[PDB]
Amino acid sequence: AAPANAVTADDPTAIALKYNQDATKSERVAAARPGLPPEEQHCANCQFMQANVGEGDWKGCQLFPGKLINVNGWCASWTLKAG
Ligand code: SF4
Repeated sequence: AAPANAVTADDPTAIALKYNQDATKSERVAAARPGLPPEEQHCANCQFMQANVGEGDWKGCQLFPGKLINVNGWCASWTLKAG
């Protein structure tokens, strides 16, 4: 059960960015974003994930202010995490 402020799939930013809460159900292979082989990409290894927002598997994303993503998710703005 998702948190009350989870990003929903038909949010227009979720549509534009092809966000999915489950990276295995995402377009990561198609997008081929640089930094890691596509099958390795998910929110937890993305620079925009906020480790200090949310709890557990439901964490912040700088691109979805006020909402929570799933650490196991993905979107087309996936960017290799610096830390
Ligand atoms: S920008 Fe990064 S943390 Fe935010 S939803 Fe996309 S892949 Fe996940």
